[PDB]
Amino acid sequence: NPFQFYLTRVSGVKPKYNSGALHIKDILSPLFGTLVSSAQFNYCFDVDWLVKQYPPEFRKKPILLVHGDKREAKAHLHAQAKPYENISLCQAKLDIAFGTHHTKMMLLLYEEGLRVVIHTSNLIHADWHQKTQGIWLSPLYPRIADGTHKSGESPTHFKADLISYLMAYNAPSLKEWIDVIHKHDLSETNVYLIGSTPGRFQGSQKDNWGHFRLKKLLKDHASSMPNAESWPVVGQFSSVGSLGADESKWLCSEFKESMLTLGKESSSVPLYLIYPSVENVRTSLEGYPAGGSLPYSIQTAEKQNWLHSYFHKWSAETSGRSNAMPHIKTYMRPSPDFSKIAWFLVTSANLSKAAWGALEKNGTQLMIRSYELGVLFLPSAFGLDSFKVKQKFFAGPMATFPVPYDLPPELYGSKDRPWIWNIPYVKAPDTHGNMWVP
Ligand SMILES: O=C(O)CCC(=O)Nc1ccc(C(=O)O)c(C(=O)O)c1
Repeated sequence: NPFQFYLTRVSGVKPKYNSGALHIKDILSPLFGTLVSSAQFNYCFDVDWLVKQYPPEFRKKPILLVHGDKREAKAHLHAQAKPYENISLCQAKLDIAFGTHHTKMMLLLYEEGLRVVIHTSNLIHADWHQKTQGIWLSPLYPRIADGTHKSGESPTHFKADLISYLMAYNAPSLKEWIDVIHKHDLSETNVYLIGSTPGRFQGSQKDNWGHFRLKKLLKDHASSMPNAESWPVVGQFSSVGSLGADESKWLCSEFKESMLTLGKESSSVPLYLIYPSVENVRTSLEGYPAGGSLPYSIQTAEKQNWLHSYFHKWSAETSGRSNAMPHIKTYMRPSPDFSKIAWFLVTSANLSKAAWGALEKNGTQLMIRSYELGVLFLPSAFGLDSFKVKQKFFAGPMATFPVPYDLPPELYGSKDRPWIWNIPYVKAPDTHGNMWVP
């Protein structure tokens, strides 16, 4: 397959549903390269656990943890890492209120080259145990010979775009990794980088990040088709922000407008949002504790009950993962019969203005609060007009894209409710025999 899109291993499904999945130990294994140094970008870390996932022979190689923690949380992370003299830390600046360092990425420097891993899992045991998570694995990028002058750039501009993303941190530890990336050949990369960084972006910089970055890529590298108005938009996420008092405030006015862009020319497009119901969580492998990683608060939800009519259940029979609650985030553009897709995005970005950006200053400025990162699969980058949807995620022409959940998505039933993590559920027990009392 050309796509190199994987799911994490799930404990408790039959082996056929983990053949072709990846655990963090597989990613860090010497089979993937001889590790010299690594950078772990993430939100939450269990440092003792993390070091144990590296092969024993690699556990004292330098590790950089890139995080967004402040004050006591920052102190707690430093205390976690202090026993390991080989671990350095980089605090990503979050100068806009209510922002988060959400990006999940590994930079893996080998004797043999460099690998980039963009994924959706926190570096804690529970995120790799029984959840649905996504991974994109870059090729092994060879080093450019010293004295040779070449760009090492791909047709998707991934090298420059990744360096640009790292430059936004303004961090000395990441300038070192920028210099590493400069020295490597990333020309084989067939995905486009879509990042979010904190800031207020106008003019030439508006298209660099967030949903304007997506819009720019879809304008430049996808083509509209007849009946494009009938191709739905699907969004799938583990958290929802405050989107406003009705759909016209942000969801259907600027977010959906960017998502439905195709081609360069100048809406009743259906919008499907996939988010676990209470019943999805209750009957999941983890039970109600899976809801600890679905942090939709009642304070937010009661302000936007209009949103929940867009919500569809989590269902993933295609990958054996209906009971493995999603922490992956994906966005895609299927055909009206869900047999093809015009593009697919896997990302850290949830359904929030903080992640995707919101227009300010009379539409002239895009304000983003958080760091996010994902990769976009466009048919044009693979010599194709569209992707056929793979019928079984783990089954056997490799030019079909492995969508990890079922299509068409299924609307909530009248008795279903979105999972809301900070109210109790005491009507029916979960798969471990327990109720949920926050
Ligand atoms: O901020 C909001 O809009 C509501 C609270 C929230 O969403 N918190 C949160 C924090 C970290 C992660 C992560 O895993 O990095 C995630 C996630 O991705 O589920 C969610």
